[PDB]
Amino acid sequence: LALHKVIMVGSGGVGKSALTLQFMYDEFVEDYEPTKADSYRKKVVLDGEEVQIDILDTAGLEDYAAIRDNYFRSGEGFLLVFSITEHESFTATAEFREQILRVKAEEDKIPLLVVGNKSDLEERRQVPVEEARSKAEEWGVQYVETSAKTRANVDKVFFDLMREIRTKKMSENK
Ligand SMILES: Nc1nc2c(ncn2[C@@H]2O[C@H](COP(=O)(O)OP(=O)(O)NP(=O)(O)O)[C@@H](O)[C@H]2O)c(=O)[nH]1
Ligand SMILES: [Mg+2]
Repeated sequence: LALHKVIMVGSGGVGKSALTLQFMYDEFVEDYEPTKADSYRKKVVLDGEEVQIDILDTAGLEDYAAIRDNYFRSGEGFLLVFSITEHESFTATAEFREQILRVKAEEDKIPLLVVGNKSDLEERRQVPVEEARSKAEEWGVQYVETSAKTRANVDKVFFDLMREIRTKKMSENK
């Protein structure tokens, strides 16, 4: 059993928790769960391999001075999630990107995945999907569109992330 910890990193006020709920109950509902140290654990099969997945949502980390870094150093994988309706998200999210390597200066292969919610609004999309893939590709990841309201491809970023870890992280070569 491979216990992989995913950190919902982002700008600071997008909606990472949203994708967090959809992956847990596959249902769009507002309840707001207080976070401080409590994480979510469950078992899911991966191409014929049952591994553990620990999710830990992170609120506005743009408040703490360095306490925020802890949330990133407490996890192996990272998920940079932002919103298309908020051009401020994609920008701030870019800043955190560099912060990820800081907490993992000892590590080499750093698993990451970028995604943009609010995709349910193709008419209110300010950031072109193609433009988001190119910029994000620089970091070494693939960007995808998702809708926390349709819960269609929300789980895609969760499963794909883990797969990237078992392959890239365990590689330590390529
Ligand atoms: N239509 C739509 N609404 C979304 C999506 N993701 C999040 N939302 C909405 O955005 C809001 C979430 O923001 P909020 O809970 O205030 O804060 P947050 O963005 O979770 N981060 P924080 O917990 O730090 O405040 C909710 O109203 C939720 O329904 C999405 O993909 N589509
Ligand atoms: Mg939240």
